[PDB]
Amino acid sequence: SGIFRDVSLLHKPTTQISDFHVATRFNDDFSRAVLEAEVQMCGELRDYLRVTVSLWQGETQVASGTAPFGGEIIDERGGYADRVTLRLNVENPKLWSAEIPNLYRAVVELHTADGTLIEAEACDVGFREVRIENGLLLLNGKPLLIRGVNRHEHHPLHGQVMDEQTMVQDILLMKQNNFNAVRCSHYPNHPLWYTLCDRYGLYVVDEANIQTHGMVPMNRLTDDPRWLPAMSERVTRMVQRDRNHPSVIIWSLGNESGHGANHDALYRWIKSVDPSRPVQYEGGGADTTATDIICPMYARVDEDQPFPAVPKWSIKKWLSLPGETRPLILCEYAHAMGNSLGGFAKYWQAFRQYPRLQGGFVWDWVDQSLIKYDENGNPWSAYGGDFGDTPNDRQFCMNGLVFADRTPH
Amino acid sequence: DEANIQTHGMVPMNRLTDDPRWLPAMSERVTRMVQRDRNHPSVIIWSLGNESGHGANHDALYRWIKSVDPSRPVQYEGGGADTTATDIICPMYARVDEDQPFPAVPKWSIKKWLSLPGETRPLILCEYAHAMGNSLGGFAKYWQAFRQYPRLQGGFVWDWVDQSLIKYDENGNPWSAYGGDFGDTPNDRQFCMNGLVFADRTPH
Ligand code: NA
Ligand code: NA
Ligand code: NA
Ligand code: NA
Repeated sequence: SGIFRDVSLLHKPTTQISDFHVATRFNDDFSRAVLEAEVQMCGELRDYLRVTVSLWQGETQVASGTAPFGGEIIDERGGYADRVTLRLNVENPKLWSAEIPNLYRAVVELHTADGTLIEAEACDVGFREVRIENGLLLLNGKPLLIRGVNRHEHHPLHGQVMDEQTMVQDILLMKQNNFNAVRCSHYPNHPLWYTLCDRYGLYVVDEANIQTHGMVPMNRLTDDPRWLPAMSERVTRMVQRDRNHPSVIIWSLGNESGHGANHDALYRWIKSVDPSRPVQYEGGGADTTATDIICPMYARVDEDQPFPAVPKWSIKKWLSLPGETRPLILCEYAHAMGNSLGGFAKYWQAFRQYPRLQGGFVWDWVDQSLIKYDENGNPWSAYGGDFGDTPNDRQFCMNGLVFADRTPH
Repeated sequence: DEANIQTHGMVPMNRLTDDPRWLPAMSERVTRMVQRDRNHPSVIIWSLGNESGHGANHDALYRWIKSVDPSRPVQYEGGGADTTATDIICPMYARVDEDQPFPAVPKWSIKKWLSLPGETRPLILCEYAHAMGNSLGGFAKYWQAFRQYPRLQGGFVWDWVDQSLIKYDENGNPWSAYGGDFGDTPNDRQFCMNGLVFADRTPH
């Protein structure tokens, strides 16, 4: 507990940019793109107010557009007087991917007609399309093979406080070991994480801070309409924050909270506000109406585990169940606890052979051990139960591919 | 129930079946079969023939049966076992786990075949487990997969009975004869004997 992320002060003008959304649409062979930027304002509307959106490739301006406020008519009562949408044509765009993280810079200027700047906001833009077609997750028209890992925010000394150096160290080690994807298990991350994933090139699953694993049954809160407000906030405010990051390719509704009606509602909310990213969620059997991707945890390659209500089928078998058409990407697989990763090769042989088996996220990146000091003041790695907490679950917090200090297993 | 159409020797295999000038002759082999056997409850599936590639004539005759008799699925293996002329993915000698990616007409692993992008059909092998001589090694592997995968709904072994004929030597004692023993040339050795039983119905 505590104040474990940054505290800051921000000064905005009274007349201000209050929100902006960046979209990139493409023609059939990705040789032409349109950058669409919706900008919202707060404060007093004046006829002399303007928004300029410029796009930059390094130091070279590729496009620019200016418009006064006033959106298109949307219903009987007119449109948004406090909004404007700018559209910029981009020929032969340099496309973003984990392989080549090509980035542009979009600059949003709020100003007056005479050219006096009020304020500016900006973001990194990655020209990429994410879609599921014919049962395959495609990035820029090509089927992904997810070499992923789950990564909690953990430091052996500072706990759940994250820093740039630790983040960069993780990304370098991940990419040096042929990972191209990360799952934010199980919450929105420190804001810098996404910036670094944009720039270094990693596919991100951004996950709402909703886990109710201790509930009996697991969906007791998530099927309760009285908990829909609280859950909606955890999903909506995540999307509102992170929607402009190119590295985020998939939204997740949370983790291990069963499957409730609130999941279906919030699944639809995201599909409505952001059609650019698939939505996934594992709860309630990994293949519910709240997920675009079959995303089981610890389903085996060839071996069925036919649990009541929530079976974990063989991943090869799961794909071809009567009526099933979706891609399968394990949200968690290959539990890396201690001397482990036995049978890891069996997954990858299956991933390569089966088009619709598109990889998964290893559990997990780093051991969640903390440093304690003995009678002599010497450091040692401590797990659950070493701090005096009871009931505890012993060494079950250490399931990482790297030690807490980032030394490889 | 399978139409009397096989053009396996053609190069390519669909040379006749894609030729509209052969549609009349092909149509009669399909239509007159349906007209004869359509009241038999034992017949659950119509087949358009065997090893004749995939031509436009198959598509037309597929549709003819569907219009005339909606009560039975239509299958056909030619042209890669999953063409627009078949309701059932019906390969011959597709293996359980091992892909055989031949150009144009691959024989995928049957488990893999089911979940190819956009694929939804049942898979039943029109021919599998070639029982030529000392054979049927790996038969258990098919049956384990059939039982595990709902949409793997079995197959038809090749085949029932050795196609050997009775010849008599100098003493008048009978012996089982195959291709080449009747002076026939060119012949293909003992490839006519792929049966689970001998010609006299004694089990292998
Ligand atoms: Na794959
Ligand atoms: Na754990
Ligand atoms: Na079956
Ligand atoms: Na034969």
